[PDB]
Amino acid sequence: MKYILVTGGVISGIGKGIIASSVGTILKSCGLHVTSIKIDPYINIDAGTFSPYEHGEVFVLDDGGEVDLDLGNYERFLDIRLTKDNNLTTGKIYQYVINKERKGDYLGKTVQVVPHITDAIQEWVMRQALIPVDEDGLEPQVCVIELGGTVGDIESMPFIEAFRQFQFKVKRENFCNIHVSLVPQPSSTGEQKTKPTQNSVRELRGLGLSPDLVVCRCSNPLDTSVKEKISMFCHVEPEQVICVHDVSSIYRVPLLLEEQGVVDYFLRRLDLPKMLMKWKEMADRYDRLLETCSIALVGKYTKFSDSYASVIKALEHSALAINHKLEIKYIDSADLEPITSQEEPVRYHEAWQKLCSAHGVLVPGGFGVRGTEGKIQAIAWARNQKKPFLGVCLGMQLAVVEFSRNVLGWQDANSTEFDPTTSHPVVVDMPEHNMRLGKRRTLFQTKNSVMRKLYGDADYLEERHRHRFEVNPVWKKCLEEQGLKFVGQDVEGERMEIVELEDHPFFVGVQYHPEFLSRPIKPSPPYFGLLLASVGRLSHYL
Amino acid sequence: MKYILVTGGVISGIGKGIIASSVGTILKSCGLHVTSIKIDPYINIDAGTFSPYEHGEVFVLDDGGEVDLDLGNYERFLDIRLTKDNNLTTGKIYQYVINKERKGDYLGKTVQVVPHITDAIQEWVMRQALIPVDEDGLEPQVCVIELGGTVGDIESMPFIEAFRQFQFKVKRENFCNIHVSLVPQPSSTGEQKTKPTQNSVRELRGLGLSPDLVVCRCSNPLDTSVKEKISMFCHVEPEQVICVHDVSSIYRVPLLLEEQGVVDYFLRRLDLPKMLMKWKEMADRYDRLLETCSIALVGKYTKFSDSYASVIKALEHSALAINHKLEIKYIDSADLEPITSQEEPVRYHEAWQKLCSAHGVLVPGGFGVRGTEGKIQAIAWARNQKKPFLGVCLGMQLAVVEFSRNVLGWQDANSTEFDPTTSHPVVVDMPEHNMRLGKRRTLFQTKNSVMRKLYGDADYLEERHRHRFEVNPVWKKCLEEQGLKFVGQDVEGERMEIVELEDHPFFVGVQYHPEFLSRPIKPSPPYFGLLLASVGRLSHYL
Amino acid sequence: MKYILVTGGVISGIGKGIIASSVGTILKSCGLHVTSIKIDPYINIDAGTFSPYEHGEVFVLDDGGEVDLDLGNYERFLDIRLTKDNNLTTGKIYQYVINKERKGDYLGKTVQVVPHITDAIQEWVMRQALIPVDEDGLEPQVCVIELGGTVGDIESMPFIEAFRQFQFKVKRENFCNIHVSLVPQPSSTGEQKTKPTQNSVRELRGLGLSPDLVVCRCSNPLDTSVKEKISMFCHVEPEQVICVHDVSSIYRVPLLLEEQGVVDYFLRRLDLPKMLMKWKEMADRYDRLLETCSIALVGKYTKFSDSYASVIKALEHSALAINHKLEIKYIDSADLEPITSQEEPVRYHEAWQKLCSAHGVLVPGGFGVRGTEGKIQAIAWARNQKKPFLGVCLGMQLAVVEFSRNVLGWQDANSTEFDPTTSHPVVVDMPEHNMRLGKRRTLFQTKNSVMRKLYGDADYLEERHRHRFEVNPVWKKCLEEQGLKFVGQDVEGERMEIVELEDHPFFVGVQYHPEFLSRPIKPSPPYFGLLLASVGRLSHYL
Ligand SMILES: Nc1ncnc2c1ncn2[C@@H]1O[C@H](COP(=O)(O)OP(=O)(O)NP(=O)(O)O)[C@@H](O)[C@H]1O
Ligand SMILES: Nc1ncnc2c1ncn2[C@@H]1O[C@H](COP(=O)(O)OP(=O)(O)NP(=O)(O)O)[C@@H](O)[C@H]1O
Ligand SMILES: Nc1ncnc2c1ncn2[C@@H]1O[C@H](COP(=O)(O)OP(=O)(O)NP(=O)(O)O)[C@@H](O)[C@H]1O
Ligand SMILES: O=c1ccn([C@@H]2O[C@H](COP(=O)(O)OP(=O)(O)OP(=O)(O)O)[C@@H](O)[C@H]2O)c(=O)[nH]1
Ligand SMILES: O=c1ccn([C@@H]2O[C@H](COP(=O)(O)OP(=O)(O)OP(=O)(O)O)[C@@H](O)[C@H]2O)c(=O)[nH]1
Ligand SMILES: O=c1ccn([C@@H]2O[C@H](COP(=O)(O)OP(=O)(O)OP(=O)(O)O)[C@@H](O)[C@H]2O)c(=O)[nH]1
Ligand SMILES: NC(=O)CC[C@H](N)C(=O)O
Ligand SMILES: NC(=O)CC[C@H](N)C(=O)O
Ligand SMILES: NC(=O)CC[C@H](N)C(=O)O
Ligand SMILES: [Mg+2]
Ligand SMILES: [Mg+2]
Ligand SMILES: [Mg+2]
Repeated sequence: MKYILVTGGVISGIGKGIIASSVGTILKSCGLHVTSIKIDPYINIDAGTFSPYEHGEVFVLDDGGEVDLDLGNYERFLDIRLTKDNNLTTGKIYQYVINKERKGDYLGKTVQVVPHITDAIQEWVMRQALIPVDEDGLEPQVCVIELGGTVGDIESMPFIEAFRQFQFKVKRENFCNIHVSLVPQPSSTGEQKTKPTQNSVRELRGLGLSPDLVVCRCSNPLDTSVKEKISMFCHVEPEQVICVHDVSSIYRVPLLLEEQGVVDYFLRRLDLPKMLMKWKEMADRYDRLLETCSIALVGKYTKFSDSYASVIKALEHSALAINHKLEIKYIDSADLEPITSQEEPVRYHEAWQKLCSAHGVLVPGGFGVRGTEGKIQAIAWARNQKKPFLGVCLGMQLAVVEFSRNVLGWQDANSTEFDPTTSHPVVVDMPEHNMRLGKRRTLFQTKNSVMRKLYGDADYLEERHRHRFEVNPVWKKCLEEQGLKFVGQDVEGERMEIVELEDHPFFVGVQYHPEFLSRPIKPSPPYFGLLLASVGRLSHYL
Repeated sequence: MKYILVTGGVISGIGKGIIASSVGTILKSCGLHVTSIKIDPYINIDAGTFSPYEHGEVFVLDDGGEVDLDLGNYERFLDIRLTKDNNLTTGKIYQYVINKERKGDYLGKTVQVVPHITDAIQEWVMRQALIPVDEDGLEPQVCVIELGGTVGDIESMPFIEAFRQFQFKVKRENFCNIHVSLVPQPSSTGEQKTKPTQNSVRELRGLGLSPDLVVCRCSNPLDTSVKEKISMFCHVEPEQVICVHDVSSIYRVPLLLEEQGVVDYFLRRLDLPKMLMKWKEMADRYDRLLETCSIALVGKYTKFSDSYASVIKALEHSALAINHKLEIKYIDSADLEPITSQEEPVRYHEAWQKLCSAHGVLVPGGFGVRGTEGKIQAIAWARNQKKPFLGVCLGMQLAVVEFSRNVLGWQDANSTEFDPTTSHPVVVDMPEHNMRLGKRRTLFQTKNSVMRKLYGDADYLEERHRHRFEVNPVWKKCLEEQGLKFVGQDVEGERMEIVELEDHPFFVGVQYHPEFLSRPIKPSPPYFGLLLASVGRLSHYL
Repeated sequence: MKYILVTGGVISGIGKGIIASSVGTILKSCGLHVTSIKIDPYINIDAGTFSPYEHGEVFVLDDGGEVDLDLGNYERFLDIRLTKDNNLTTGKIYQYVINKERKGDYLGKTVQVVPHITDAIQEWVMRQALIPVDEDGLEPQVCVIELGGTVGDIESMPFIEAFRQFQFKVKRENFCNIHVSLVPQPSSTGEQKTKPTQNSVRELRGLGLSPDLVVCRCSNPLDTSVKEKISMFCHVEPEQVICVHDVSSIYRVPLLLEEQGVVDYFLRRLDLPKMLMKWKEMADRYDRLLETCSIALVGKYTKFSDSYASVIKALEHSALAINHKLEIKYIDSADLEPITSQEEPVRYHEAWQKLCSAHGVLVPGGFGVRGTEGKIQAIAWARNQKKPFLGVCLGMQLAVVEFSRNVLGWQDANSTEFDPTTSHPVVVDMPEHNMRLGKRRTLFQTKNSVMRKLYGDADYLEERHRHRFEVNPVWKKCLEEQGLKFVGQDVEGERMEIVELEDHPFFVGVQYHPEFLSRPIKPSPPYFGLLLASVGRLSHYL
């Protein structure tokens, strides 16, 4: 096995997960099988409890692991299928060591941070680094470990101490460490200041790791004097300091690391034996593209961009496949609510100006009441104005509620997530009996859905879910005698998984999250359908 | 005595010297007498060896101390007269303790970093904090100590350990600590990231100082969530975290600290008993000003703004006194050289486009050959085109060389600093016999100089010098029978200190550095003369 | 060059200077030329100011360097001749870097702890490691650097940081690090506790040095479980942990390191190509010896054993050469004073019981009044009772005072060090005109001195001095017409360097310090003379 540890220097949210992914695409381009581990020093067992404002959206794996969005950056770049335990946490590690102590497996000896926690971290890294994550059952050859947080955080020190031991448990050709650090450049002075990178390398060295690369993150490229100053004080050779400046899209980061020479580094550093050309082409297309498309994103969590991270990537993959610039008009759905118009009318009219000037609309997934009435407002707009619509998870449920309120005329209709008093309870709590969570098979129930044609006319699809709630089979017929067709359903037909509306340019609900299976050269079919429909090309594609 | 220690967090060049000066103006505005110490953790005894690219320009004190430019920020804001030993260094401290050990004053005991170096730091701070630096012989009441560098630099630790002891040598009402730290905000995310400030406060706490204020330096104001996060992790009350965002001029920093409430803090923190209005007025005038003046700065050291720091402040004081915006056209003097035109013609024509479009020209001081021929080129332009001219130190010497080459016609004429082969050696090496260094008295030798009128028609002036070279008294008469009048000279008349040219709008050489005595409401008369002349108002002022 | 850095772990005064010397004898036994450097992190330039209670006695080198007593441990074991600069201090380093900055040799750049102090430490170590210190002008092959103090002392960190850089400035075969640490064993528990060694290795690793040997200092040998626990937590192989338990004499430490296997370590660790047998023989003789001799040591500084360290070694070398156990009766000379008898009579009678039961007496060197009258009391005893006497430096001066007071009858006679009012000023302040300090040549002025016979009947000897005071040539004749013969004098005959008394078994004064040239198989002739005389064998030897 080869192991690459990517450590964070001065801040988190620095791009360290794009460096870890870019290194994984460079090694993938050398023909190697690549896997990844995200270490999150937090004490949570999984991401499944998080409010989307903490660390961005919750990504879902094939096995139903609710994980950090960095597991989505690895899957997008490497086109792998990670498992629950490729996210490693101090919660998962202390729970594992604690259960192993209660079972008596430490043979009546005292269990400690060193050795016993740091041994469990090294066991876990080796155990996961051997699991096949490519499309073939081939063992990985290199494992990129990204350590979340920054060095010298108290939560991080068990992992830095575990990798301090690991770099001698394995021969030097098998372990390498990249340190990703900030080089700030304040407006008052215009010097790029290297001191925080010097202190960060000195902390990493003081915890017993020598960085094999220093990756300086800065807004614009290093001056040679600043790159030589880093070399003097960080005790690293001039070709061994990399700058990753702000690029036009993340597809230029593998190519920026290739210009800075890391491929010619890892081949001599790790005793190793064309595909960067597709990242080159994609990046050069993205820079060349010149006419816009615009999607309204009718978000609940609209405070931060990272709260819709895989959705924004699925819209960008689809826009690059249809050769358009993408303008995501971010709308806080609470501003579409008619209660906002009574007291915050400048927010109400800004949201509606954005929603009306959009070429198509996306109602993404979510949980709990806040913003729901604005999502229903935007679906009603999309029906009546005939604007192309994608409803994801919550957006399918709220399309069934909207069609109940304003097509069947059931003005009291709601999901029983949001109002459990409701008569006409058209969406219902419906758990698993083994939450419809992780990968499941959907079967098509028709030949002639536009979604069946976008999915390439196989009789099934396999897709990933979060939800707890479903379309009620007592009210299914009352929706089907009118304009909604539940084109996709589960293997037993108890659950509605895809809905399509009659006599609308494109209006689809999906119960799963298509964005998790979007890949840079292969957009998820629903997001491609919305992009095609909003530029008018969905009729030509069929 | 009261003591305020200002510490730097994440980078140096953060504005920590403007915070230390602003705190000094707030305490000055509470009617207190204020003094300052700059601690430089470097091993240099003084700034007198530095190339101006290291830590900016060399400031000169009344006593001839060559010191850091922060001693100039204190003098500009507090209008004090600091001494050589208000700059404290590890060089000065280890030399002091080493001489004290060789003299036997440590009584045959072993001398150590603790106690003996840390005791000498506390002795020195107390000794200097009692020296009168105001215009009256009044003892200071508060001493602002600024610690240069950042916390957790190996050079800084003797001083952090000395102040850890000091905060218990004096009662709590007498000692207070401000920590100035960076809060970066990367373009990729737009979160203000507080982690480096948390780590910096945790380092300062770990070295045994609790910050009484945390001053967050950021490009734009803190969100309340980010200010509350700093409070949680830095263990500091919400009103005790200050943001100092990027302001339009440094005159808004005392007022920004007043809005953020530090005056209402120090009055309760330090057991203490109108003038911010003049900083308010100056800042509001500077924002209102609307028509430009432009000075060409014919610099040697033009790579960095901080290399002409007191000169830029003297031009800004003069421009605010004549009510104009100032556009300093920074010219690297080497680009005016006719050798540049042979191989770098785009640099040559850019420099000459800047020099010709300037309303007046400043040739500032310096040392050694490089760029000298471009300074002579610009003085020749200023004579022939009749553009207003100020020559400072080197610029007076090169005005006497220029007038020799192109008015007397002595084409071989040079300073013997630059060419010791020279016939007609019009500028000569001439040391002191006690370098004409520090404050000295100049006497006027005439009634009717425009410089005597700008200096308010006293028969003498007292000004500060760096130089080693002077105008040769063997060639003085040959210049005086033509257009140069040496209007100002030393008490014995051996040295030429001011020169004025006949039949030119304003063309003056000064041998001293006027910029060191510029104060925000009182510009130095030569820089005011250049500003008045270049906008045409010097004729009206007389 | 090869370099061995010996670092101290938990306490100083651990035996780290005997490990550094023992490693030097092992490499000497492999036929290598060996040199040593003592680094003292203290700020003193030299040991010449120290009260003998700080760090023990002041050792004098051939060149007149007043240095630490570890430079004497190296000279005794390696039989080398070290120079002033083989003692390196933060005083000497900061003075060297400070003078180099004032001379401008750092080219107008800022001087720092890193690089400039840490570079000067590496320059100095390389510069001194090449100086010949053996009897031939042969370049050293290995340099043992001992770092005084303990790791993680604030004074030590410049040197740990300099050796962190040095271990990569030179190839791995050329640099090796030994860490000497305490393993305490408290009476309440009887576990040998390894935690302070784990923390000390973790501090040394955290400062960036990996210990190539861990030398555990404990009262009795490590249990194998305790040696294996050190290996687990200190990350060091079981054969790479050494115990140096308390031995019967220091001659067993090279042999204890040989049993523990360090010779078979350095030969593979440092790429290297019988004499331990003489240390084996000496140690086995010392254990076998069975009948005593006893010397009264009439000390001023008698509070601590280390205050007479080279004197105790010179007495032990002489006792091992005459095949006796040595019982040094340590007497505080102030207790022999007749003023003590008036108020502390149990101290007075204990001191006199010790002095009378001694077989011979040594009055060692010193400075200043306190204890002088007790040294005169013991010399008067030694004359009148005919007990063998050695007076060293101060003891020669006080023999000339004693013979004045009680043989010439000049009851007011004193040294002018102690009473400058004195009539008959028989000892006088007499500086050098180039202090008679370092090595000087003494010439014999006679054929038939017992000291000339003990020195092997060469017409000169070369010996090392501290003193400022001498026997007065105005009173020389008045002493020579009676029983004192000044048998040894300087090259010009102005100074008395050796004195012998007529009709006494052995009564000699020496003005130099013979103890500094004592070597384990070659005692200094005066100390051998005292040992021979006190067991009666000096008559047989002649
Ligand atoms: N070179 C770059 N230029 C511009 N944007 C970038 C660059 N690299 C990464 N980004 C974006 O910057 C943001 C931060 O990247 P990310 O990789 O998520 O940070 P991280 O440090 O890895 N966070 P954490 O998971 O909290 O430890 C992401 O939205 C990236 O897509
Ligand atoms: N709030 C502010 N907004 C914009 N510019 C500022 C602000 N405060 C200070 N500056 C300017 O920022 C630069 C850095 O200030 P300075 O006070 O010299 O940094 P410093 O940390 O004090 N440097 P050092 O002396 O090297 O320890 C100076 O040119 C200031 O004039
Ligand atoms: N193995 C041992 N057993 C018994 N005594 C010893 C042993 N090793 C050394 N000693 C003695 O212990 C004392 C301490 O040794 P020394 O080598 O002077 O300590 P150090 O740590 O080297 N001191 P410093 O010079 O202050 O950094 C000396 O008197 C040695 O002679
Ligand atoms: O990718 C990850 C994963 C997990 N974590 C975990 O979250 C903890 C907090 O790491 P943060 O990056 O959030 O630092 P902060 O909140 O203290 O300051 P900000 O810059 O964010 O304002 C980390 O110490 C780590 O345990 C991350 O930080 N990043
Ligand atoms: O105001 C001062 C005075 C002195 N110094 C002294 O200069 C040393 C270097 O402090 P720097 O601020 O120059 O840090 P750096 O050069 O290592 O990295 P950059 O951000 O500058 O690229 C400090 O450790 C301190 O000893 C300052 O830094 N600032
Ligand atoms: O051999 C030497 C030489 C010099 N020094 C210098 O003396 C300083 C003090 O080192 P000490 O060993 O004396 O420690 P301490 O006095 O603080 O506590 P004790 O165990 O001695 O009671 C050290 O930090 C170092 O600078 C030594 O300690 N040992
Ligand atoms: N992730 C989602 O959007 C789930 C949709 C709905 N709240 C549910 O929880 O069942
Ligand atoms: N500071 C200066 O400009 C000095 C001018 C000239 N070089 C001199 O040194 O004398
Ligand atoms: N070291 C000594 O004993 C010196 C002896 C005498 N005090 C002198 O100083 O001259
Ligand atoms: Mg990340
Ligand atoms: Mg400053
Ligand atoms: Mg020692």
